[PDB]
Amino acid sequence: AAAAGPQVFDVGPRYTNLSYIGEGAYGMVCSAYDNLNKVRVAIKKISPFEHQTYCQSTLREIKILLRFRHENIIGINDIIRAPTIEQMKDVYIVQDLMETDLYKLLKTQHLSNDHICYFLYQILRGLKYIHSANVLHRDLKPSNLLLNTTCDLKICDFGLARVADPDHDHTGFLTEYVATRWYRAPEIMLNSKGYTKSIDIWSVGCILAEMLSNRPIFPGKHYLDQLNHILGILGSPSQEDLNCIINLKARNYLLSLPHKNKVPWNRLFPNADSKALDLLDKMLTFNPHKRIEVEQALAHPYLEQYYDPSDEPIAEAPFKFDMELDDLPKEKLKELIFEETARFQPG
Ligand SMILES: [Mg+2]
Repeated sequence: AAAAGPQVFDVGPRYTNLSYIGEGAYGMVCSAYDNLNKVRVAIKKISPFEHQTYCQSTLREIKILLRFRHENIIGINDIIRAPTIEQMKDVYIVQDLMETDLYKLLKTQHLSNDHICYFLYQILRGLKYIHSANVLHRDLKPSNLLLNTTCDLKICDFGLARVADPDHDHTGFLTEYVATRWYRAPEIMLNSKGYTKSIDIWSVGCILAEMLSNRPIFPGKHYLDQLNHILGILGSPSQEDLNCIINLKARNYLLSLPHKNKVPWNRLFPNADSKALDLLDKMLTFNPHKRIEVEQALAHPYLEQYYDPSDEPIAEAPFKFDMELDDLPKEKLKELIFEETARFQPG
């Protein structure tokens, strides 16, 4: 009994006065007035129950976001659903209302170096917590970074997040992958399933570049073009880095390419702070084993104004899934979603 651009947005009497914000992957996002806490909030309507992939993403995000507690990671304030599994068609996730996201901001606004530095700090601060829980976000990009009017930044969208599993990271050349193309590390196309923390650091490096110029640094038009873009800037990998790739097919593909020299960062970003470019270089390192880790990045001179490891908290314990969600049907995932959201029922 409350409508927005039809569909139904029925968020009990607690939340009223809706306004469209945008379209999520599984439904509408609206702002609403929270009559209890007397502030406006964001509410995401999720109708995932007709697809198993949607159910997986929904369950991951709920389980992770309820477990995590950090200033730079969006929290779940409330979840609204029907009182029984039979009656539950949609789920509504309530969060703090953020003003915008970095994707929307970068369309029209140039960032000062101070804004770049602070936003990077907050990304990495949140990421340290996520990594400390042994979790990989796996889809870091501007539209998954929420911003408010006072420049607070919160990472959102944990629908592709997994527990880190470096021992099972290896795969064949040109193995298909799910997360957003432009932000994919080179090894994803070569030999990696994206089960190590280094894949997130690559994504942050792409985000830093994009903050510096207001355009994606590696805008590949398709799967293999993405690697072409990356190599066009970094240049040909060294022999040492090629020897680290044991995958014959991936190694021979790289050996087949003409030599390319590195494009210097200060040619690409002539107005950028030199320390920012030095950190960028270390995040956008081809060899994932040599790539900077989150705690080192925080300690980099670029971020010296903000660095304080005692104020960069970690998770109280590693995160673990009870069961593997990929092997679970539509219906069992619905069941788990119901149980995970039970704490918010008057009940
Ligand atoms: Mg998103």
